[PDB]
Amino acid sequence: NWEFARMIKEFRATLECHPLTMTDPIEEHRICVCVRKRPLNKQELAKKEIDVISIPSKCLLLVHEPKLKVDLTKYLENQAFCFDFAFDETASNEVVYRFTARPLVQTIFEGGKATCFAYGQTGSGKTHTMGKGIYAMASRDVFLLKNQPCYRKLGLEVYVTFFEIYNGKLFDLLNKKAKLRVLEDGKQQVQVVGLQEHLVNSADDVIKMIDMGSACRNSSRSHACFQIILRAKGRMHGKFSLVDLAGNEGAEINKSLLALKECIRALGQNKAHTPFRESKLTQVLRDSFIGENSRTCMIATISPGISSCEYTLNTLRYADRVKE
Ligand SMILES: Nc1ncnc2c1ncn2[C@@H]1O[C@H](COP(=O)(O)OP(=O)(O)O)[C@@H](O)[C@H]1O
Ligand SMILES: [Mg+2]
Repeated sequence: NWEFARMIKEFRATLECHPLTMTDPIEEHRICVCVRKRPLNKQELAKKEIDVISIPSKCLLLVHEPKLKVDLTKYLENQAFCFDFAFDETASNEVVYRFTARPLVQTIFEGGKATCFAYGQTGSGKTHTMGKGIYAMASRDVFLLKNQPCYRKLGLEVYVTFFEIYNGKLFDLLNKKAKLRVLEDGKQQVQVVGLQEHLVNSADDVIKMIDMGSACRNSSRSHACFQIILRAKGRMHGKFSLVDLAGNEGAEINKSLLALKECIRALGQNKAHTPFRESKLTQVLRDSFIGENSRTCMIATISPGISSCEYTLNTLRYADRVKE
């Protein structure tokens, strides 16, 4: 694809770039939508994959889409997408976390609900981002916040869960992949019956849990959900749910992802009710899509190679419609 690479180089040599750094200020969003470009791996560089993604600013991602005219003239359809944050291949997990999940950790101490989702094709970087990862960094900061004088008063304990969702069925990853069941009552309250919450006193305990759990969980065909639950005297104070979604590149997965978008869209419009029932994922998280102090972030992970271009565009089109 020598000519497409040449055109991409000419575009990049003229593009003056000012991407995100950590001295950009943390932003407080109800709905935060971001994109994360991973680097080409050694195998992609070996197969001579072209990088078709540029990030000229904090908010802007460009796709250099290779196109053919009817007369077989090669050109680039350079497509732009605008997000709350765009993270390039130099952004570490710590930098991503700062602008996404980290500002939502306080939310659960104010008695709110927080969610964080990684979304994109298999091989994009969802598990790398969540599972070092955002689960561990959130857990760390939860234990720093609850040792502070303000919140050390409240008598808070920290509990955790870790489950996967495959083909509309929930499996407990901390209790031997037991097939739990999700039930809803007349007041639209949802409970995952048989899901045990595990008490934890340190972030090191949680990392042992995530490692225990990850060993259990193709994991590209399932959702994995790790929850941090704050309880005040056994009474729930706050909850953070963090989800490594199934790869979006079949019919169960697609309806699940579509369901999630609609629930996030409803949260965005501060609606009293959302269409939570349309997948198991959204049913289990129903509580996180409603309320005054409910907040969410989604990280759309992308593979930058020319051969993934159509999957990249699908991911970006979806992420584009998550926040209005
Ligand atoms: N930002 C990144 N920097 C370096 N390597 C990455 C990055 N994102 C993903 N990878 C690596 O690429 C491979 C695929 O990532 P993974 O997290 O398993 O993808 P997914 O969960 O979306 O299928 C892994 O070996 C992973 O560690
Ligand atoms: Mg994965």
